[PDB]
Amino acid sequence: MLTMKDIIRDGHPTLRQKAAELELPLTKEEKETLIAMREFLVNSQDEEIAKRYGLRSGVGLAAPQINISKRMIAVLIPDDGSGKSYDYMLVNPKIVSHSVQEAYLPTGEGCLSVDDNVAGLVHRHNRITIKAKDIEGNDIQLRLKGYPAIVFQHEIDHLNGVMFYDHIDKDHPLQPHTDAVEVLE
Ligand SMILES: CC(C)(C)[C@H](NC(=O)Nc1cc(F)cc(F)c1)C(=O)N(CC(=O)NO)CC1CCCC1
Ligand SMILES: [Zn+2]
Repeated sequence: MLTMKDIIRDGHPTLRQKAAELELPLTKEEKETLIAMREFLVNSQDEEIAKRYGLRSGVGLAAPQINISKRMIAVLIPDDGSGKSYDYMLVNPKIVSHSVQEAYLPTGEGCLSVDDNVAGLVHRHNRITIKAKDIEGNDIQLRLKGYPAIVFQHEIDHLNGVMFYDHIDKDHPLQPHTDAVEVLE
């Protein structure tokens, strides 16, 4: 069972490396890791389990965050009230196209690997198309917009050694870009 102790902290060199492509099929150990990454997210969203093991409520996790430099991610976003929810374990995900229009969370972002809040807007693409493999090596193509697009971009960034605060404007951290969509949390 993964917990907060498995999550490495900002400053750990693995978080700044470029994660390696997975060869398909995955090994059993790689499947188990990816399943446990999702299970961490499932556990973190269960009120009682999260309380018992001191878990922060997570919507995404990238393998580098548990010190595994491999291009795998898990995303678990519960129903936003519209019936849309996102439960994906992705292997070698890649943004193949995106909107020019940007989007941002109004209060900025945070990260399982970052202890202290960092104020400032993180502009990402409002719309993205991702190609990836699933855990069994089958093909997945996702068309994403708004909040889930932001989450997936955040996770893919981890695979390239990019941290959310890298995107914050030092002088004008709270100024939205022209025509950027404010995305409701
Ligand atoms: C850093 C943390 C606060 C744990 C964040 N969770 C989060 O925002 N959860 C959340 C918010 C809600 F409004 C309702 C709800 F059910 C859960 C998160 O998991 N991540 C994932 C991460 O660390 N990926 O590497 C950070 C998010 C900030 C923007 C996208 C991902
Ligand atoms: Zn993160």
